[PDB]
Amino acid sequence: VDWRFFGRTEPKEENKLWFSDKITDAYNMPQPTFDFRFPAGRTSKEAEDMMTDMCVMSAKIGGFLPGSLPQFMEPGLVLHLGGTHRMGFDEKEDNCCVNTDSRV
Amino acid sequence: NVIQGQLMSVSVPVNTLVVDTLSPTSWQASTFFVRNGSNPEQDPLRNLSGQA
Amino acid sequence: DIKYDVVIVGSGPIGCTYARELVGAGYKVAMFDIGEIDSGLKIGAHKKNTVEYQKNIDKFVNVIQGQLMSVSVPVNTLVVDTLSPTSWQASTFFVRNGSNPEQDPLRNLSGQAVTRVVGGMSTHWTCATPRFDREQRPLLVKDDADADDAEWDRLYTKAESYFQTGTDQFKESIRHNLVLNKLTEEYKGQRDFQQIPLAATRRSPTFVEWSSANTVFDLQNRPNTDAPEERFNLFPAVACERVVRNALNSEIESLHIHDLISGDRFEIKADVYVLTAGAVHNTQLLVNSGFGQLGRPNPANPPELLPSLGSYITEQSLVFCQTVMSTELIDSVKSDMTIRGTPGELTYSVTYTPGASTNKHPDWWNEKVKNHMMQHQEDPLPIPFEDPEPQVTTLFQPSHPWHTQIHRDANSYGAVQQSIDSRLIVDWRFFGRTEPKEENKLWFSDKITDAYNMPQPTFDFRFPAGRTSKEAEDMMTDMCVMSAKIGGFLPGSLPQFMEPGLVLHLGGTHRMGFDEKEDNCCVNTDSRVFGFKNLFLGGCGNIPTAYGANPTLTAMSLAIKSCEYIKQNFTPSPF
Amino acid sequence: DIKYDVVIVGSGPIGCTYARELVGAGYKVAMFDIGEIDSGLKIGAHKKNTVEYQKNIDKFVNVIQGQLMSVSVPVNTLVVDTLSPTSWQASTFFVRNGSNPEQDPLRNLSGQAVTRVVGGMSTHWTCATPRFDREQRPLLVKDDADADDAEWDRLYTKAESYFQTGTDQFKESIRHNLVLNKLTEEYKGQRDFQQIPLAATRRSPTFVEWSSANTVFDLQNRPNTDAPEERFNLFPAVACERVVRNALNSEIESLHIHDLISGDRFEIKADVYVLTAGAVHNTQLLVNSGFGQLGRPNPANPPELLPSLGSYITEQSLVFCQTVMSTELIDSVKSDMTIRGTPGELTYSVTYTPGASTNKHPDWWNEKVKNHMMQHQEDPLPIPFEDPEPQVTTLFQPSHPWHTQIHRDANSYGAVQQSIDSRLIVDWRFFGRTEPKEENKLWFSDKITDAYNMPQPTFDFRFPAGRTSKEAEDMMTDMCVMSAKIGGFLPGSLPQFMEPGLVLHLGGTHRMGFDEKEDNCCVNTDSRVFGFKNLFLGGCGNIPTAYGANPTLTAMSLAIKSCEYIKQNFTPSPF
Ligand SMILES: *Cc1cc2c(cc1C)nc1c(=O)[nH]c(=O)nc-1n2C[C@H](O)[C@H](O)[C@H](O)COP(=O)(O)OP(=O)(O)OC[C@H]1O[C@@H](n2cnc3c(N)ncnc32)[C@H](O)[C@@H]1O
Ligand SMILES: *Cc1cc2c(cc1C)nc1c(=O)[nH]c(=O)nc-1n2C[C@H](O)[C@H](O)[C@H](O)COP(=O)(O)OP(=O)(O)OC[C@H]1O[C@@H](n2cnc3c(N)ncnc32)[C@H](O)[C@@H]1O
Repeated sequence: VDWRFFGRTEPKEENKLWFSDKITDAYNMPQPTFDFRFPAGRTSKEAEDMMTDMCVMSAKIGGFLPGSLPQFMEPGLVLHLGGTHRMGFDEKEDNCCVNTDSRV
Repeated sequence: NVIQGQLMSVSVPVNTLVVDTLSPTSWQASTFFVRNGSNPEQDPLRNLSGQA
Repeated sequence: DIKYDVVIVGSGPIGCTYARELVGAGYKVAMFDIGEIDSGLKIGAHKKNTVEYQKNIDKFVNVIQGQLMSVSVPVNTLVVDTLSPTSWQASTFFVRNGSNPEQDPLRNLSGQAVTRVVGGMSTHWTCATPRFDREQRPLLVKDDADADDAEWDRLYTKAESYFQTGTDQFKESIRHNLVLNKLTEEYKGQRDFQQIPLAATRRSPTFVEWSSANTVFDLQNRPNTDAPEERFNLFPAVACERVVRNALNSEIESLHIHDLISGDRFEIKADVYVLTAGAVHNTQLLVNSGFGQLGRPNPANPPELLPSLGSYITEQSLVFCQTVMSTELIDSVKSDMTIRGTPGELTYSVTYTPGASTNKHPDWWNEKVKNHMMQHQEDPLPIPFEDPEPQVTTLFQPSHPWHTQIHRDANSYGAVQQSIDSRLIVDWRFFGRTEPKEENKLWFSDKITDAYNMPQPTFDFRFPAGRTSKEAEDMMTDMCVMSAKIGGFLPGSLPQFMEPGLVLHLGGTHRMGFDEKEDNCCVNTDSRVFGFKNLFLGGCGNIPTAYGANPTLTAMSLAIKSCEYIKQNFTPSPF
Repeated sequence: DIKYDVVIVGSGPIGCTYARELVGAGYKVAMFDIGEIDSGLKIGAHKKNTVEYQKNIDKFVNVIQGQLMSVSVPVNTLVVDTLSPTSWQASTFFVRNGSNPEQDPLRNLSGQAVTRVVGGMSTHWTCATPRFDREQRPLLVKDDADADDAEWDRLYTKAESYFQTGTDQFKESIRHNLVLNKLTEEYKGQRDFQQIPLAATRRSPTFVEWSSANTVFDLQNRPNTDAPEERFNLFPAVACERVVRNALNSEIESLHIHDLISGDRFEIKADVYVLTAGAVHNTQLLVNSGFGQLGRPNPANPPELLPSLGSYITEQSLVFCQTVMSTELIDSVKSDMTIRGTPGELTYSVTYTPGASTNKHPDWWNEKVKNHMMQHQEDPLPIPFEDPEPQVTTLFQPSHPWHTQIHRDANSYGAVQQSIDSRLIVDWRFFGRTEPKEENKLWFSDKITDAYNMPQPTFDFRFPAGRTSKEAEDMMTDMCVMSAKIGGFLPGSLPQFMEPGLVLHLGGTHRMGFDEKEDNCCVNTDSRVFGFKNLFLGGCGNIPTAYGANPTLTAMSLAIKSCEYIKQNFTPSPF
């Protein structure tokens, strides 16, 4: 049995996706670059509590499979990235790019 | 395998693994230069390396 | 000579317990070890007591691996199908490379190993010497817990003296504190945390004299200048092969030995015979001497002599991981500091106020941190470089019936784990207790022989399925829950059960009880083999209970008691 | 005392060469080692000379690894990005875990390591002691090859005596034969194959006394019963830190030592000072004493004193693989047998005709094979279980300028390689010669310090690009071609270059020649430091040529010559 637990990440202004003005990708488009760390208070506390919860819960069903021991996966392997062009009601107040009709 | 085959990494930092068992005749790097489509902008320690 | 008062087989810490007590009481003692002197001029000492190991501690893992020889290796069934067509290629999984064809690979203690050197495993051990609580502890007196308690307290106190056990050697460690203080805060006062009791004496802020067999007894031949009235001879590179029983099985009449240098075989006569060859090798020697039953067990023919020998074996479940210290704990180190500027720059400053009461830490700590931070501005951690390692435990209790060690063992890191600063890394080892079950056995082949031409050991073992297994998995969970309080797992050192028997805490192979039949056992509470006037067994093989704490101190305590019996019942020869 | 005739720094086989010669000639000798006594009661002996290692030989790889401490480890730049979010995580690749920030990871000898124990590396070495042919050999006499030849033959013969070198210890090995005899057939008579010259004496069909420092000199303090007129003291756990130069750089005036047990520092006076701390540590001691240049090299400021010190360093390229013996070679073992029936069945028979001339093998061989095949019908190979290992070489020659070893080292097999019967496995190690080049350097940090608070060693090394590199790759090909004659590669042990400096054959760090300036060198042919009356260096650091054979016998031979000079030029103190 496979166990995947997915945590929630606080949005923080410092966590960014930006694009090089000189390096280009395979389609000759500006190269994407990340500047990301999981936030340090709630997000991180929850992430480690979530690991513990997986350990506690999974033990109810059986022991770990050798070779598939509890671990955090490579950041972003989950492919659930959000907030890169985020929605809110007010561009300035809610620090956002699209409104609730997804209109820029 | 089908999944892995269509996940192309977003941002791969410059590689800094030391390969020091090359044969003496083989061309050997003097620096960790930009190779194999890596992104020199990328801090390897502030990445989403798994993003694809 | 060919005649001694006492002969002791094995120069481990248990054999040395016998030598200490009996040599000191005036007996003419010989000790034989199959292994050789190889710890320096202190015979049987800890091999980690060199300046070079303590300056390069992770290299010691290699010394340990080098003297752990697997007990029973099943026939290998890995398929190598990328040989060149010209290379000779097997048609079957035949017996190769010293493997044991008797061994079921699925009912093994594959991790079990033995150490054949003067001082035994005490030349490499971790030196943890906790006492067992009543729940884990063999009864020495029945129907009187107070008398039982009093006897164990006396014996344990003596054994702690012999081993130089202490709980203070790591008290000025930042990391030790950081860990202990965090954990004790988190358990509602219901789990006490203390320093691991360690058989060791600190000589300096960077050197620890770890104890060993040599601490217990120096293994020098006597008479000597320092002990001119004592009589002791150690004979290394001598395989002890068989004790000779009389017809009544009331006495041992000689010990057959094989000198491995000369090749010659002798017989040695003693008044008293003590076997302290280890939990495996005691059993092997006895079975090669007609005790129990040689060959694959067969219920349709139970042994007449010592029927419980090699049955009811216990080995502990062991779980392990490492962690990387949390950001919050690392920031806590430097909580009392005012920090201005950026490291490496002209304006950077780190200060604290001596003797202040808003401060979380005492001055010794804050000075160490301040000085490290100001003198090593290239270094991003507040922990001094030479900070001693953590040595933390919450001992076995009824509500959490496992032993815990939260510490640092000498470790071999993969290159990527050498990526993480060692100051951040903490090792977690939790040790479970195993119910004794008749079906769990150590037996010896009647046809296959080991490297010393002795009957090949074979295990038939599974962890019991109810309590033992339930607890083992609860213990894994407990490690996961507890470790998360200190930091996340270190990649490459994720939570796992270790190979069965890698823990090397095997017990019960020649177990103790009050009554041979009623308690399914081989030795009595004086460690005397039932029926025999003059044969005694020492070691963890004696321990008949399910225990999770490290067993050696307990084995030593039983040996002290056995030595008292010998002192009460055998007269030494005149000097 | 604080005054001796001779002081020797290092108790390796080279320091012991000095002790043997000088103690025997009546000098009052002190020897210091930073490491401690740890081979048993034979001080500085080979650690593989226990019964237990020779019955469990692959475990010895661990003893070796345990006493190889890396010289220079670059800052680690592996990315660990699977830490838990709570764990403290680096923002940079900072200096961790004793790494050397001076070190370019791409111009290193990462495999280089040192051994700090009494007897040095000779407590673990493989004991191969070939002579160098003229092509590899330093000149001791110029313009007279006959006189040069005669001097080397004398010195090598003496050194072979000291080490107990022999070429006969493996002659009754089936595997040794199988290999050697096949290869010699295949090279048109143009490459001779012989046994590797080994510093060892066989004591039985299953025990070999490997030589070491202890063989050369027993390291016991003198006077003693056996040498009542000799004067020798060994002081372990003493770091030698600096020799003190006079103003003229014509004499050494004292040696600063640091007792690592007590912590105390002393100065020792001698008439003669010999440094035999190894190729790395000789250099370190000299640089910490004002020889050469401390810090990162700078051509705009060449050292006045010993400008070639730490330049022109050589280390050998090493290629390795293992093979699995061919089916044809295995069938050849049993070529003289008539075999009828199937193993394990009533009718099965294996016979040969004693003394017959159609037979490929002699009777000793055919009896061994027949008896193995008939007594072990469960076993599918014709090779006896205890057959000694192969020990084959074709020595360096102009047409193939590399040393070769075709043998068995103690090996740690992956579980899948433990799949293959050890009788089938042969190790191949080919060692190339490296041109000395000024740009190839060993230097010492002016700010970073090692574990003994001595200037941190740093390498700036690449294998030269023309001859050295061409030969190294030709040598790889030669191993591939030659090994295929015996069998295919063992999966997991495919042909490869080993980590630079893992071979531990470093030379030229304090090199010998006739003229300091003309020959870019530090010591003369008496191993005397130019300019200094009373300072001598011993070891492989002296060897100034490109060599592929194992260097120690050559270093020993130079030390014998140096000892002759001391005997000719210094009077021992009266006893
Ligand atoms: C290996 C090890 C052990 C260890 C440990 C960590 C490691 C890696 N950490 C421990 C700890 O922290 N606390 C503790 O209580 N135990 C720990 N251990 C295990 C401990 O070392 C052993 O429990 C203890 O050493 C056992 O003592 P004992 O004296 O009973 O046995 P021994 O040390 O194995 O010595 C036995 C000797 O007998 C010899 N021998 C064996 N067979 C023969 C024969 N046939 N004839 C003659 N002599 C024989 C051995 O050579 C040996 O030296
Ligand atoms: C490790 C090894 C080496 C080896 C080999 C295989 C292995 C795994 N196989 C070899 C072989 O088959 N043939 C051969 O010729 N060489 C092989 N070797 C290498 C060989 O062991 C060495 O070349 C030889 O041991 C070098 O001898 P030397 O006497 O010059 O040096 P050493 O053994 O390294 O001993 C040096 C000693 O000096 C001490 N020391 C170091 N620093 C100090 C300071 N500052 N103060 C005081 N003493 C110091 C060391 O502790 C040491 O013991």
